[PDB]
Amino acid sequence: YQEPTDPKFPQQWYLSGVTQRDLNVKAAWAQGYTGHGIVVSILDDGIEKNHPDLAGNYDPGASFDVNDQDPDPQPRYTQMNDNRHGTRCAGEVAAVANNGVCGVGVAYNARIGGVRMLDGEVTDAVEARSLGLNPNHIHIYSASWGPEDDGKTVDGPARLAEEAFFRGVSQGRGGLGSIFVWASGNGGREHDSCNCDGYTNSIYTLSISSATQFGNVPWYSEACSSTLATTYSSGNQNEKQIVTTDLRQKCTESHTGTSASAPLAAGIIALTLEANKNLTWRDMQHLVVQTSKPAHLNANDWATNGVGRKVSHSYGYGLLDAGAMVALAQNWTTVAPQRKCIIDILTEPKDIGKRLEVRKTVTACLGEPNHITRLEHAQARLTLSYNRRGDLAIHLVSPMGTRSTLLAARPHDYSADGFNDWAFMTTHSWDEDPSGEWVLEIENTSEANNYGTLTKFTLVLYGTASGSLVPR
Ligand SMILES: C/C(=N\NC(N)=[NH2+])c1cc(N)cc(/C(C)=N/NC(N)=[NH2+])c1
Ligand SMILES: *[C@@H]1O[C@H](CO)[C@@H](O)[C@H](O)[C@H]1NC(C)=O
Ligand SMILES: [Ca+2]
Ligand SMILES: [Ca+2]
Ligand SMILES: [Ca+2]
Ligand SMILES: [Cl-]
Ligand code: NA
Ligand code: NA
Ligand code: NA
Ligand code: NA
Repeated sequence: YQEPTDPKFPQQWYLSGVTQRDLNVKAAWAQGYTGHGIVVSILDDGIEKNHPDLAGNYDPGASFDVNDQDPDPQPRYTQMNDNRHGTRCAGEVAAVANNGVCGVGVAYNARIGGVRMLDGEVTDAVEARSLGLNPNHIHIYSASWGPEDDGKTVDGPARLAEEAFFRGVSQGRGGLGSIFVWASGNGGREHDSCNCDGYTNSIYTLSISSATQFGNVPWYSEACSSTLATTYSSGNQNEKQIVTTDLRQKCTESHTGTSASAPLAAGIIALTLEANKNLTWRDMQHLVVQTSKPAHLNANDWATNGVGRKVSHSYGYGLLDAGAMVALAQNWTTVAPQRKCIIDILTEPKDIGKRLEVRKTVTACLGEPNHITRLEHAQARLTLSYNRRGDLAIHLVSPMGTRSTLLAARPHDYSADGFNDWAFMTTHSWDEDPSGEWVLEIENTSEANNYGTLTKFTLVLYGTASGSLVPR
């Protein structure tokens, strides 16, 4: 194997780096994995299918125009070049290699399509028809859209889009499950907290945050417990950015934000799926948990969980490591079927006031077919009233002592509407035994005399009862 000769490949520091601050993609390429046979689709504003660095890998079967209801996802050209984003994301995954044009994709022999679905009124039906496009042909979907990143919205998929997620992971990809790769948000400046985004907060999406070139948390990042891992993206003006295909058959060195991180992850997942085409949607999340790397990512909240893995709310389990992903995939044993243990916690409503703590010792469905000794995702599904939602901070502590932030204070969230069975999700107790005492903390972070009531707390545990590794 010879590394790409493309003119901008040297500028793709997050791939071609020689200084341990990269995604370790060359190591996967050298193992023989480049994305051959894998199909990725970018759900965004369209794809310039005739781009000189995309045409060779373009797949009409991975593509559709939901906004105009036709097969052709070509972007709408405007003098502001508004509809360039999907083309930029597509090139991150699968720009052609060794062709004298721009740089390369992470999975530069994968097939790449795009769904034109953001350039219009984005309804529940539009989202559902995009997520559910050709699910026995497309393996991996990449998306970075969702509710406004204003730091005051709580919203997620409505009914059709949620049904698309459950159909995708259940029957998609021959029953192995569609892999939905998602950006965790861009609301950092607004102090947004990304479990309030039901798309990234879903267990069915493999959620990705960003790190800057120097290993820091970028200005736009949102912290939350639902994030799984990290890829490099943009930062300050001394830090390099993402280099990829641009609208009008050009090449950009200034692709930015968490929306540039999700496509890089989708490309790494494509290499991993080439290494083992039988991986399920849950297998893929397990591989990410086991192989991602905290080293040299700076955050003040790195904490060791119950099985010895370091986790951060900014970074999840750390930076994706493509070489490690493809190596571990090859002989991976399929995880056992997913169990779900439902524990209704409260016997009476609880006044929140200044601070509320709810402690409950659980057996995690001991003696039942849904007995879980090996956690994957956990949710605290909360229904509560409060007079100013953004003054609340919410934490959940597992029996092993792992403190997951379910909600950080959001200064712009003045809503009086509370949470209506909102399923705050954490990945930070993955592989822990969930038997024992769980603790829910709700606190008023302001000096104001705020008031409200917690009326429902359902602890929902997902996972299995076999196959644990020795703790890290
Ligand atoms: C709000 C949002 N993401 N929010 C989130 N991820 N929580 C987002 C992200 C990106 N990349 C595009 C659009 C567009 C062009 N939306 N265009 C439309 N709705 N017509 C919205
Ligand atoms: C895929 O995994 C399932 C479950 O372990 C197994 O039954 C099946 O034989 C595997 N298929 C291939 C082609 O490896
Ligand atoms: Ca069209
Ligand atoms: Ca190229
Ligand atoms: Ca957000
Ligand atoms: Cl479920
Ligand atoms: Na909506
Ligand atoms: Na919605
Ligand atoms: Na997710
Ligand atoms: Na710990």
